[PDB]
Amino acid sequence: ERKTVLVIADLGGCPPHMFYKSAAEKYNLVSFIPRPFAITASHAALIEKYSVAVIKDKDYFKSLADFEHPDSIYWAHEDHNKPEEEVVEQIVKVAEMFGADAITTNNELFIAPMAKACERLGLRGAGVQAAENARDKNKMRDAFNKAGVKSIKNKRVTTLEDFRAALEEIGTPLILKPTYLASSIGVTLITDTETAEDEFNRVNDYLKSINVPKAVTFEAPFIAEEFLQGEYGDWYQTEGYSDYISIEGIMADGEYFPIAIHDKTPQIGFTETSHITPSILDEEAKKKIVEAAKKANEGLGLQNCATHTEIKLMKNREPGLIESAARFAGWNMIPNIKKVFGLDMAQLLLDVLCFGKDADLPDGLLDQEPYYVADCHLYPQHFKQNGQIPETAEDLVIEAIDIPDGLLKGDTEIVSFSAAAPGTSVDLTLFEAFNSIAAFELKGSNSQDVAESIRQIQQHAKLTAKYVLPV
Ligand SMILES: Nc1ncnc2c1ncn2[C@@H]1O[C@H](COP(=O)(O)OP(=O)(O)O)[C@@H](O)[C@H]1O
Ligand SMILES: C[C@H](N)[P@](=O)(C[C@@H](Cc1ccccc1)C(=O)O)OP(=O)(O)O
Ligand SMILES: [Mg+2]
Ligand SMILES: [Mg+2]
Repeated sequence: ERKTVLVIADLGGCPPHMFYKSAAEKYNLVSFIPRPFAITASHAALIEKYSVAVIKDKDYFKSLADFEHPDSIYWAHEDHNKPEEEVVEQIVKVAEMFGADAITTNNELFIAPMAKACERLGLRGAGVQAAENARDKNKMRDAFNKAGVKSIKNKRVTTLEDFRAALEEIGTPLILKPTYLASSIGVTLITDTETAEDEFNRVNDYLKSINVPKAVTFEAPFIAEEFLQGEYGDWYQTEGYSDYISIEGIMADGEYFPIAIHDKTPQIGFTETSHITPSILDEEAKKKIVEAAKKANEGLGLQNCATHTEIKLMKNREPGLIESAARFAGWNMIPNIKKVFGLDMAQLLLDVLCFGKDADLPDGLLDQEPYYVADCHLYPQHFKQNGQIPETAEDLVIEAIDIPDGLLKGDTEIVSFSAAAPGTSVDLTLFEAFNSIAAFELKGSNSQDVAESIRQIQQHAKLTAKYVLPV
């Protein structure tokens, strides 16, 4: 007989078009929406369809205009001002209110509060400290160093003085990033000491302007850290991928169960472009990645959750840990694992949260892909790179994006292609990762052909649009 799962419904992780239908199959869902403005019209519709109960924070609603849902949201550009403890209390109350058996979220930002609520209720969860470890990058990097994985120098940074010391201890090149966000927001590579101060002041000012719930707490706002150098040629046998991978897994009563590795196409700066399900890497490479992710996620002390772990492919086949999340990967990675292997990770997670290791957990990475699926985005920068939009262009207005015939290698096909709606206005001022202007899916028998098709589409896609220039 059916169990009840509290989902903290917000942006990120497993996309609504899969999560709610997958969850509802065997579970009664209660949906808590702490941030009603973060819910798209289509997300809203899926929430009500598949939920036995829906609870929104009523304090957001002040007039009729508050009840409108946007068509598209990438990052929620509005304030949520409740302290962590108050958010925790809200989760526990909604859970008691409805007799919840489990709590899950797809949202990075509410991971730590969710953990506190779970343990306060005797339910399965990330573990209080482990979730903070998977959310505060200073704490994260520390746990990584103490675990058996590749260690790097790192330091907490709050003030300019902290940054200058960090630049003295650790050298050029160094990674400076906010400790508590996602989506590569604020993540900066400093390569020369002569303009390093200016860059820190720039990113410090920039950070103050990012909308984030007050419930996200942190030891220090920045981490300064060694840059993890990749060696493509030590890992991949063909071109088309990149220096890094993610690996998706599940933690179950403290044990790491790897599911799938994703290959990647080169990012734009630190903005991601494509994910390929599954990885083409050999069995020896995969084993190294799995070992790193096992040590890292167990090193965090994570108890019960989905896992999204990013790894830099370094010299001598050494896995370098970028970051790990106690939640599902974003974009279509989780649905694409289901298309390729037939495994529904959303159902698997809830099964683990309700039954522990009694769930149908795979031992080792899924294998015997019948083919490869690519999740790909296009950005204004692609159209600057290919000469269609000049560098100083302003306020792009997109009519259409079309893919010319003849760009696909081998048997690769376009399964779906979706451009921004005719007439949408894109602010070229925004951080690139916020500005996807098309999404497409590729399928093929041959990974290299898939990746090469991606590069071709990125190069040759035709934009129909208008932009502004100053005289
Ligand atoms: N120490 C590092 N060495 C090399 N690259 C890094 C490092 N930290 C971050 N990056 C790059 O920045 C991207 C985003 O940073 P990340 O640590 O994943 O934070 P988030 O994705 O949560 O913003 C990574 O995918 C990686 O490409
Ligand atoms: C694909 C990326 N690796 P991601 O999964 C992107 C986050 C972004 C996100 C968007 C809105 C709210 C929370 C997270 C997400 O979609 O959940 O994690 P990270 O690598 O950015 O940390
Ligand atoms: Mg993150
Ligand atoms: Mg990341």
